[PDB]
Amino acid sequence: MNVESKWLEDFLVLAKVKNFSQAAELRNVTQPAFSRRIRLLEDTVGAELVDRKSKPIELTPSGKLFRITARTLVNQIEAGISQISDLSQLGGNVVQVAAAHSLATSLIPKMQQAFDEGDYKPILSVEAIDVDEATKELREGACDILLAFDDDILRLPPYQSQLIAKTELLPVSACDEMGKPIYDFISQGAVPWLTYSSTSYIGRQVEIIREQVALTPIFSSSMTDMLKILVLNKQGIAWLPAYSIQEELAQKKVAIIGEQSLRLPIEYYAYRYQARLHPAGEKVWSILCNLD
Amino acid sequence: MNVESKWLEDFLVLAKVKNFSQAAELRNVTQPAFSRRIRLLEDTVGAELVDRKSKPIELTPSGKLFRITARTLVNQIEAGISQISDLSQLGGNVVQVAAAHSLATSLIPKMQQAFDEGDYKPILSVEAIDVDEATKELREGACDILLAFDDDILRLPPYQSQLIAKTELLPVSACDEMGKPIYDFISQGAVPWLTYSSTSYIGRQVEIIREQVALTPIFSSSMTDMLKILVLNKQGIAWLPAYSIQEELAQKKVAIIGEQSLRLPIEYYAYRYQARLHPAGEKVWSILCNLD
Amino acid sequence: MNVESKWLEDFLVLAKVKNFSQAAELRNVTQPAFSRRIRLLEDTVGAELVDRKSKPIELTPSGKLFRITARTLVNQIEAGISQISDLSQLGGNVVQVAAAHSLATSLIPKMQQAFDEGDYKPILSVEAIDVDEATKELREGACDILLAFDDDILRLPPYQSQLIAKTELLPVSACDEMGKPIYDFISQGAVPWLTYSSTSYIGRQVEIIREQVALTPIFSSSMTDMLKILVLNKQGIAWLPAYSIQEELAQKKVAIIGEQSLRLPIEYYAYRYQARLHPAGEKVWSILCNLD
Amino acid sequence: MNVESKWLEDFLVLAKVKNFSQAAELRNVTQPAFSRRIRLLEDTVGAELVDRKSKPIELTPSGKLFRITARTLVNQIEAGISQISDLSQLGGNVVQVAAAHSLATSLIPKMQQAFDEGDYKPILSVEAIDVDEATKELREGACDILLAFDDDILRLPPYQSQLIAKTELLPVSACDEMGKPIYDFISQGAVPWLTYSSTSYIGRQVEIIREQVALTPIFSSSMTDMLKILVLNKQGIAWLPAYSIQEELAQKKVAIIGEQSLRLPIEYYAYRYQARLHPAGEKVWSILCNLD
Repeated sequence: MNVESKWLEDFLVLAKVKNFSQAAELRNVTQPAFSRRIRLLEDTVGAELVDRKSKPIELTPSGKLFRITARTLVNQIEAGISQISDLSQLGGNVVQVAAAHSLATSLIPKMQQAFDEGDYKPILSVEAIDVDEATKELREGACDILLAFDDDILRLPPYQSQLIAKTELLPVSACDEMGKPIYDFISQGAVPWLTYSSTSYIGRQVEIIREQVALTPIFSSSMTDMLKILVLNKQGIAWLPAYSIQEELAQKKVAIIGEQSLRLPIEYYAYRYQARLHPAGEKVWSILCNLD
Repeated sequence: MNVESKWLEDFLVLAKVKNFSQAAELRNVTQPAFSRRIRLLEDTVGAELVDRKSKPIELTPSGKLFRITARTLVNQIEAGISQISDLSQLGGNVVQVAAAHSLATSLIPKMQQAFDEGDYKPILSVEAIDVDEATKELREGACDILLAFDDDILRLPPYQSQLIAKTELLPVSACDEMGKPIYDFISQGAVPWLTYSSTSYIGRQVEIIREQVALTPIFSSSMTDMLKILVLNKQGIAWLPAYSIQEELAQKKVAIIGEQSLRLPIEYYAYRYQARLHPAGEKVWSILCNLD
Repeated sequence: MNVESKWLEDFLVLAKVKNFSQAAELRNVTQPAFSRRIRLLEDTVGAELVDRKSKPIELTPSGKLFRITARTLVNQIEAGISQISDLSQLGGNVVQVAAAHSLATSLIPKMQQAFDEGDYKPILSVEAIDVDEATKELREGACDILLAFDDDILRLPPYQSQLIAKTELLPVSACDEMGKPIYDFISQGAVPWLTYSSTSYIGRQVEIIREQVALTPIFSSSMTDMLKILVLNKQGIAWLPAYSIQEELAQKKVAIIGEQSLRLPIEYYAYRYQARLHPAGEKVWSILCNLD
Repeated sequence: MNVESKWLEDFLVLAKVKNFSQAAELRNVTQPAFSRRIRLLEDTVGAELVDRKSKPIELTPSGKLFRITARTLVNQIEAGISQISDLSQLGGNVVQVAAAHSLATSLIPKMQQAFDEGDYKPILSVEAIDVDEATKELREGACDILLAFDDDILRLPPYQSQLIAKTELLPVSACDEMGKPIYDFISQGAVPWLTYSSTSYIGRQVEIIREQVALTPIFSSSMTDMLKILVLNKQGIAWLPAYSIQEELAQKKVAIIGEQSLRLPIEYYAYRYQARLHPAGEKVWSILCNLD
């Protein structure tokens, strides 16, 4: 059998207005066309859904029960289409990537420039990682690949992992026009500190050397680019990933201000759960595994 | 837009068999016609659902989600039509009543013989209450009248309530052939107790006097019919509604034990949400409001 | 470490009333005891949760964040205890059985009388089957065993099934004092029919012989005891399970009113999902598999 | 009652190892002390949690559910304490701000230098908005102020809103070394388009003029930082907020394309729920209300 979706809207409008002419005007169709479409729906369902002898027009019991059916059907259509709107606009080659913000901004330009033309060319859809739900999001298929720091769960089965890179958090401070750091670690007093939350991977790395440094937290944020901006504004010092300050480190805007003992090793991976992605997803995974 | 469940079944069969020819054969249509229906669904939804560039035919990222969407839509359509088959058979005077099992078995035989004759006489369609969902069903129109116990939400607006009756739960036990209660509350020996769920309405009445008597819960069930049967089998005492043990009390099969304080007052109502029902529904409502 | 649950309520009351004396009076403890318990909570958490210099007393930021923690903790405690209230009252030998109403009322007396005394004596907790969610309820562990009619899904893996019995639905009618049926099938006119919904197993069985019988539906209900009551009240005829009318069939209250072709074969099973239940559950399962 | 998480950890370890001696050893307590703690938890909750009559020790029906309950409680306790560690370190003048990433990076450096001195100076703790949960966080007190875009729920009561600014999204593309925009809207050739999620606030602004220009979505991301980076890499055009491309426009790295109609007006606000915050919170609010 078959059911036409516009008939559901027709029946809902008719049940609400209780008038064939008004419901036809609301549905942008002529009155006989609306009547005939209502009768087509009634034949398709197999019962009279509208009492013909009632003025104003009322619904039969079967129509009362089919109101709920039509409402749930329209709502399900609208939801299953809204959830596919963004994926359909990007095409069948869309690859959903959740990522840490800095990892995204650092790696995705190279991945995008590494794409070859063709019918299976990957179209990236990148979203900020949900630090609390990224694992379940990877398990349920809401994203294909996850660019994230070292994680004892994501790196092990049932998930697949590829070590993308291993860099270091550098304690850095702004500089004057002579290239000399504004804040040091040679003083009896502490230094204005732009910290992460300990609830984050980078914060867990920073808290290892927390005892041997004099710090005074004046700003907290897990957004490492926020801390980088506040470092550039001479507000304080911060442990920043090496891949995110290369421009400012080459120039004399920022300087490392610690012993080699304060450089904190970090490493970031690409994680996946599905043993088999669509061809675009597998090409993205291969490009990640081969990012030089 | 206008979606046809034809296309939904087509897409489900295609995602199952991973082959346009096999799916077309299983749908009793020619391969070009099946391809046209699939492309029509794709153009309607605005999404490429299948990847034709691969063998076997896999799904797109949008296709994987829309498969779930379409399966849900098809199941809902089938369920709604199967529901409407039954409700149409009864007629236009059908009144859908969700009722507590005991209240149903006690009251509906009285309501049926109170029905006058004529083509406005109601045809009752009675089903057991979904307690977690009967309020929603009453608001949606899935049932016309609700025969239930005292409820703080259903008694108040936006629902109409009518106190049908105010009776009492009696702690009873079976009797021997001479009429003597086998179990009683004058002993240290813990009495075998047939209890309700302490989350149901009746359990929440026995909970107020439980710390007053000594009982060992040996059996639990929300079905007062079940507890009554087990009482008559000399398995233990139970608080049964007075309206369900009238003949057993009159025939000395069961006996009330304890003091007057152990009799627990309960009230039961008829609830509705629609301000104006069909004539048979209003007839059922008026009979409920004038019942004894 | 350790956290005391009463301290959470103490902190909530204190945050709401902003006064140590009022919060102590609300918590039924003296003022110094409440102050000391608040300080114990503050030491346990590791931060001052209350500003001491504010009048009225206000919370530190850490207290603002710990409000949510304490609220979620109290709510989780209350929910995980309410869900275990009925199971704890029955003891560690409770066996959760979902069942069809007639199957429950017919089988559970025998199962209850078949129990041997001992430390692993089963305590039954029986609830009416959720026709829409009984399968998932059996999968998630909300019930241990399911007494239900023939089901193509529950009878097959991953579920275990044991055919309890095979009986027949009999089309039955009330009788006069001579033992003769009031309604027959020998007439050109139809007979008042007390039907189930086709949405039920018994209704699906009845609809097989629907063509060869003249019927006029005057009442609908899936509760077979409701239809049985209405049969006893000379309202109509109904297909009733043989196990539920044995008393009325032995006496002359009810009579079968059809050819052998109208007797509809049905069979009911015990279903389970867990490969290993607690000892009481396994004893109940064995008694079911050995119910003669 | 009074529950201690000591007992919860005890019960979890016992349900894991299925042995009282091993669980007692893993808890650094003697076996009698561990047994006493387990029985104390059982008496508190009012439920037998373990079956001591079997080897190895299994769980009771109540114990299986209370294991999940206790694991949830322990995880919530640990999370709350770890949260409070960070928030205590900052001080009493910490202001928790959930902000859209672009708004954060644009506004917070301005707010930081606008802070006056004194022991009432705020310490900002800024985190990216959980759009599906920021309203709930603001109502619960998880954050003090919300730097977000125009929202129909947050702008109206029971929340306080202040229009911080009214700017516009500009369709921009990268330039060559001479300052000429590489991509433009005067051609049939579909322009590579770096789009937002059409469910985000900014995507819902580009959706109103999408059917006016011809674009091919080659990349998707809700992070306007990511889209800006990909624009500067000559990958395509994008609608970027004016406040995020000021220097790139001034340095002719990017260029605005299209007509005035393609500039899309957007507004961003600061939201709050509490009527009276701590002095640092009110200072942050007043700075937000007087910002330019």
